[PDB]
Amino acid sequence: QIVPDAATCPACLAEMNTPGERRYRYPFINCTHCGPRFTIIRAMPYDRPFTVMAAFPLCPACDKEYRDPLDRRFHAQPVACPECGPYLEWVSHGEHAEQEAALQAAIAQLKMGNIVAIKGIGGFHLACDARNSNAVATLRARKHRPAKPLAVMLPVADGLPDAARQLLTTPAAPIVLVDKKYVPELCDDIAPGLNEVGVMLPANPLQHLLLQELQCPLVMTSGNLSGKPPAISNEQALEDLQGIADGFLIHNRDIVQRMDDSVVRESGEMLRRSRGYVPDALALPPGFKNVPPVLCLGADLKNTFCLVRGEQVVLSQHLGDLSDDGIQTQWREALRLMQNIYNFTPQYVVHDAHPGYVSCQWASEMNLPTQTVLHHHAHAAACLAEHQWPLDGGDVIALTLDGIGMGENGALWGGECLRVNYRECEHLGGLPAVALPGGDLAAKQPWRNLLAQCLRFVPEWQNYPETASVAAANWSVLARAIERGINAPLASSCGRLFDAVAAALGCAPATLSYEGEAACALEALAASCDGVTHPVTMPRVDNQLDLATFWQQWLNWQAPVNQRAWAFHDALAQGFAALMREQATMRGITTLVFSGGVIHNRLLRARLAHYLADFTLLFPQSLPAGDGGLSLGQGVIAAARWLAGE
Ligand SMILES: Nc1ncnc2c1ncn2[C@@H]1O[C@H](COP(=O)(O)O)[C@@H](O)[C@H]1O
Ligand SMILES: [Mg+2]
Ligand SMILES: [Zn+2]
Ligand SMILES: [Zn+2]
Ligand SMILES: [Zn+2]
Repeated sequence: QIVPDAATCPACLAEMNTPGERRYRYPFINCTHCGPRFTIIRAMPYDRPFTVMAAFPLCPACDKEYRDPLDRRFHAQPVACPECGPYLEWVSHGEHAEQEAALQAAIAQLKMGNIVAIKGIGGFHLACDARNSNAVATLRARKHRPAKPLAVMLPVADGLPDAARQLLTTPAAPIVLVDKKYVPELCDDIAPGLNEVGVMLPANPLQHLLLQELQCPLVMTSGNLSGKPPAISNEQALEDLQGIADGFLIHNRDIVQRMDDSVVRESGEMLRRSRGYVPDALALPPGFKNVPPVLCLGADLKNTFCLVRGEQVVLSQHLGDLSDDGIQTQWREALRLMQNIYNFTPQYVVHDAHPGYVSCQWASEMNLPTQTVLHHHAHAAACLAEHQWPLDGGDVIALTLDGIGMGENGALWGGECLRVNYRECEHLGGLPAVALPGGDLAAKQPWRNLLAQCLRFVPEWQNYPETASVAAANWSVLARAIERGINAPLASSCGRLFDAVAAALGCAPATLSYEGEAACALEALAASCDGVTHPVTMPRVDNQLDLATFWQQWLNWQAPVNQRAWAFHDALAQGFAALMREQATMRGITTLVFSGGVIHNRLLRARLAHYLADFTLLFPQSLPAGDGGLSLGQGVIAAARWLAGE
């Protein structure tokens, strides 16, 4: 079996740390229970000849160990030592070093407050002292990343909650999101405006060596140029990262698969499923058997593909935004190795119903019969599947909350109540559809959504303090284009509604630097409120939420900003709850499903569960609520359609 790449084991950590051992401070030590797996396989099977480690024939000393049955290194494919293995290299503006000398140069740079690019398991990282405000601001400036939170590597898990330390110390060694109150050493530029910080432990030997030496928290963010995939070769690192890093700690062991760090919450919730989980297969739900090989292309953002066959499914690693420059290459190498590993040959392809998608283009190039699944249908089905809902389980009411996904008849959805099973998706109601002014700009400039909401629902909106920056502009040009439907399509988007409220509270920059920035900011503000008595509501009118009443109560309910943000979450949860209750109860349905990237909001989840405690509630947990889980939803719907003989 090939298993995920795994965190350095305590045995290897002790060997690396003991003077006189052959692998004393060898940054490439591993054995049978730890080290890189998926990321070092060129083709099958898992044997030195077909890994990256065929380029390093074992010296006589390591040869003895490979043979020995009692040795912890019986058939450790990588193995090797400082005599025959890869070795570290350092490169920096007319400096070069190697081995221990290279390590020590990197350490000194990090101590000086500089930024170093470090070769990891599934790509490169950019690192600096997370306590040093100038270094972090310098890293942000050079990377053009003014706000998106930075991951941080801690030398030990001391002082973190039990749940976080448990998760951090697993062989997967994910980044775990933790209240930043627990980590006061970090500067404010790590996760500015947010309540959580993603922390991680050293999980390869080079990281261990570094942290033992530095004894402090280090930024440890992806070594990518913005709008580009992480570099996996030395050459690409050195080219992409030359204007960002002050030095490079690299090495001559190739990486053959891109494999980002995984991200989970301390709660257990999966956010990004990569290193340490891939390529583990998942069992399909009861009733799903003898399924033909289907390739599911997933979503254009936060992409994963899925391979469905027999009674199992295997997701790819996080591949990111499919319009990034060079991502198709990484996607295709992932699919090549994944097909090799599972001896998998697709007979069918499933992709999203949106004809504008990149993924949809790639499907047409395949020469297999193709089929289409509605975005939000796939979100709901991926949740049902994670909960092992049987093939013949019966209908649920689903709430699918995200930015924008294409719905029935070309509509733009993102705030929908649906009747769902594995074959059918009936649209029942949800948020009203409201223009996206300036098209793609509406996701980058929250105020555009406040304007759209105000022109639809808010009499005399120019008189409220919270619309002041919009009201003072020449907004009528844009209002005229909205009215005429010029690059102003309607979308029933939960994401855009959060953006309109964050624009009204001033809690995000006027123009965002990352997708969902304003929504995260608004959730972070709300989360600082313990709960408040307030009069804001979102009443049901027929099958839609009455936003005119929401806005009038919300704009006129003065309160500390954190209470205003909490009241929005509570009112939204209560309005969708009333909708889903009406719809489920009058259909004899007892189970509700929640999915879509907005369902990553923990406060909304808490409020929905509070209001809907009279139902069985299904929320995502081990796959992401967002687009990273979409390929699995497409897979089970394709499977169910086939199993029904359609
Ligand atoms: N904490 C949050 N609260 C509300 N909305 C969010 C949150 N995080 C992400 N979103 C929205 O959901 C979208 C991602 O959904 P998806 O495309 O399903 O992965 C983002 O672009 C945001 O518009
Ligand atoms: Mg602490
Ligand atoms: Zn080991
Ligand atoms: Zn050796
Ligand atoms: Zn989505």
